[PDB]
Amino acid sequence: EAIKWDKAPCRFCGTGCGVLVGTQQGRVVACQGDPDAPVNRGLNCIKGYFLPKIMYGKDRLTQPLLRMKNGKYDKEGEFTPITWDQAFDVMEEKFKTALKEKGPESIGMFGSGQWTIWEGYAASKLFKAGFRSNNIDPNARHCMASAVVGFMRTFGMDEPMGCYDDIEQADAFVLWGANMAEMHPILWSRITNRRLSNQNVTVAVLSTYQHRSFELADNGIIFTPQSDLVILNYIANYIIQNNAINQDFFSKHVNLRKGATDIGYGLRPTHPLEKAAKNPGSDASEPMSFEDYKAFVAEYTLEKTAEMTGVPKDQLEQLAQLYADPNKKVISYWTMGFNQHTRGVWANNLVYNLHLLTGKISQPGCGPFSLTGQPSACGTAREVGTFAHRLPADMVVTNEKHRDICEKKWNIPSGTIPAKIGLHAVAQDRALKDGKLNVYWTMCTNNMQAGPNINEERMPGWRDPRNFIIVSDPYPTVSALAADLILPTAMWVEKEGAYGNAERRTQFWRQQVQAPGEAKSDLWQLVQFSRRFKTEEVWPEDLLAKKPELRGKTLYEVLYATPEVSKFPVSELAEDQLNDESRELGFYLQKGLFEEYAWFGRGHGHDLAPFDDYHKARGLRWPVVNGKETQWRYSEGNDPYVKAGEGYKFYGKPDGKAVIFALPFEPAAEAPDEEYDLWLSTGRVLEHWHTGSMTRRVPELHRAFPEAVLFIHPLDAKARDLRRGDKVKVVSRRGEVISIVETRGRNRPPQGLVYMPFFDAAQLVNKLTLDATDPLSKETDFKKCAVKLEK
Ligand SMILES: Nc1nc2c(c(=O)[nH]1)N[C@H]1C(S)=C(S)[C@@H](COP(=O)(O)OP(=O)(O)OC[C@H]3O[C@@H](n4cnc5c(=O)[nH]c(N)nc54)[C@H](O)[C@@H]3O)O[C@H]1N2
Ligand SMILES: Nc1nc2c(c(=O)[nH]1)N[C@H]1C(S)=C(S)[C@@H](COP(=O)(O)OP(=O)(O)OC[C@H]3O[C@@H](n4cnc5c(=O)[nH]c(N)nc54)[C@H](O)[C@@H]3O)O[C@H]1N2
Ligand code: SF4
Ligand SMILES: [Mo+6]
Repeated sequence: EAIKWDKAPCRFCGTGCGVLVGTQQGRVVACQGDPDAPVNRGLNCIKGYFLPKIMYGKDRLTQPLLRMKNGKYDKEGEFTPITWDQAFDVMEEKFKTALKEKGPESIGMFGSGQWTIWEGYAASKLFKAGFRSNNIDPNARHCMASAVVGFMRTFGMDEPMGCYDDIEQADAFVLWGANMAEMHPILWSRITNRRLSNQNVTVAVLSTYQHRSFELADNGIIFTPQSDLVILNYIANYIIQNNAINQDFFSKHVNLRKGATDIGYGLRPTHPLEKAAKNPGSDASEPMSFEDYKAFVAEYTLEKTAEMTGVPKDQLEQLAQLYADPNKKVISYWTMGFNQHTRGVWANNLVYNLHLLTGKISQPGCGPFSLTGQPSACGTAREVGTFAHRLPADMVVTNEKHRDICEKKWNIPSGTIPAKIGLHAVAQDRALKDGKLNVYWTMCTNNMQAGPNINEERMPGWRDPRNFIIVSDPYPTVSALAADLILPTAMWVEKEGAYGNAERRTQFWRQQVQAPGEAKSDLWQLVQFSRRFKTEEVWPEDLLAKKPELRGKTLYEVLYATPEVSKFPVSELAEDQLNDESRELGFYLQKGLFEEYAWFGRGHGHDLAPFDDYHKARGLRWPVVNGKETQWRYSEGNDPYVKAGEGYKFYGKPDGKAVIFALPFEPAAEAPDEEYDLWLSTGRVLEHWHTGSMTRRVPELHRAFPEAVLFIHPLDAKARDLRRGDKVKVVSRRGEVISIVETRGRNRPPQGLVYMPFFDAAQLVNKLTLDATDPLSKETDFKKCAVKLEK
């Protein structure tokens, strides 16, 4: 009857604040900053604050709903309650018919950086090892794919080599389009402490519009969309021009390559920009001489930079001067500005160069730090490998040796994991539209609302009668309402969980409460489904002839209830500890999966701690080796994978050196023209998360920001007969929405640029956006398209 408090990471942004959750009488009634979490040390943003309301939204789903018409499934039918048994019958039949008629390629899953590590792992096994389809792709394809491809190109291993502790040791902070004041508030406040308490510290904030992070900027810069590539190249030039190359670091630790150019925009091949492409979608590169490079960036003159970006010459020099100064510990930060960008991989590589020329990396207070938006985009989506090309621990389906390790460990026949790359996020949109993808299960995502260009591909595809759409969600979203089967899902602290944040910190949480009705977690869903299939129904005969001891076995027995996954008995759980899945299946399912999964990366640079260690700690940052977590990767002393006297080893590349890539500016896919005269950028707002399905179900979050507005410059409204408060129609070549004029909000765009958040389900901004992606990462450029306003 006293409140019970236990740790969990925050359900929201990638900062990964530690939280103490208070339960009483089967409800979460209180939630506070965990004092002893090193991330936030008790601090909290308004979203973390309202965590106890997110589960008690008004219309939680409690029951599977199928579209039905006199007693049977119908695409045009009315959502009607059916049992779990019946929901799996229909799913069983749908998957089994697709496998029969077009095979594994006609079946797909759309997963999430909001999945629990084990949910991600289970899903991958189901799809890759069970059904033999790589058509599993996440959330995170809209988000971190560009930073990930960037890491792989520059370092050969994923994820940052610094940590949040760099904040209170930095001399200078450069945010490359990150609105950290709103999207990483706990980081911001820590930066704010650093800045405000120390006069020799500088803060540069570059953005496409003025926002709340400008408040703390010594060097506040507004540039033109895409022009960051110019600035990035310019600073590199400046460093050379000013003899600021750290020679010693440069000599032992860097290679130079030139990247392939004129790569298109990851649109349908029929599209003008694809036909016009020279090297469409190529990530190819060749070794490059130093003077080749020096000539390359010499094109990027202070004068040209100023023109191409609209930013004052002296401000560009103040900025490049921070990188060049040999005594300035610098942190570089970026988020979707760099990542949701048609040359975002290039962006990523381009910013690394800056750090790599100057030797500013893998040291306390000093490093390039790719921020992550989602709570477990890193720990789940990226580390487990819930992508179409992926296997655990940075491994690729494309590599026969990688396939071998996984097939051997999982104890499935040789050759069962498929070698062909599956369909990425936007490609799944395109395949659905085409009737090529006929069975499609979405989990822990709101893609009808979050994915780009709704009208053109996704809505017609989802609604196509050749297709069967399944969504698992705690709430009836835009996505759920567009589906054919809705599966009611356990959320956050209604299950045992694990999330991995932006600084490689893995954080566990015990189950504290129980889901309403018959809501089950994604882990239950996936694992109970696996029992509906026999090996002979998913694997070809001559795969079975390699291990005939698996004939007549279900994907359940084969992927989840193996002696290995089930080593761990329920007696290991505390007597009064909730764990619906494990208590049902009679073994500690989360740990067995975790311990089989951790195996891949242990001893290969990705080391996860013993399962049970995370249940004690307020998280651990990997590699965790002999009890000891890693704060800085790739530097001697800090990382146990660097030998004595090496100084720096980037052991992700065969030869241990990081790679600088010379890459040009290329223009955004769609810029303003005569008709569509304004830039449109999109993103978030402090008080809302993503599509708002959770935060809008919080009375007071809704009351702080009830509707999406359109942030517009006074004179752009003036010139259009639009006044603050006016109803306004925003129109692109792809669709339209009706919003409200805001000339005096927190975001003040320069003239010519309009900005709009996507949380509001009545104002679907992704009816406007262009599904052009970085052709290398396949990440959609949500930040940049052309638009017009009518009254
Ligand atoms: N309150 C809140 N916080 C969140 C979330 C949320 O929903 N709500 N979601 C989380 C997730 S998953 C994500 S991915 C993040 C996103 O976090 P951010 O990327 O920080 O925020 P957004 O609102 O998505 O991005 C708008 C920013 O894009 C920049 N931008 C636009 N065009 C360009 C360009 O050409 N170049 C560059 N360099 N920058 C550009 C603008 O400067 C602006 O700063 O937020 C995370 N945290
Ligand atoms: N225009 C535009 N579009 C964008 C972006 C942008 O800046 N501009 N940002 C992109 C980025 S960075 C991201 S990360 C994506 C995010 O896009 P999404 O991840 O699709 O959006 P969310 O609202 O996070 O979706 C999470 C869903 O899961 C439900 N849910 C909560 N807990 C659980 C659970 O345990 N299980 C299940 N099954 N469901 C659960 C919530 O109700 C919610 O419907 O959006 C991308 N789309
Ligand atoms: S900063 Fe992020 S992790 Fe911390 S409380 Fe806010 S939303 Fe949650
Ligand atoms: Mo994101």
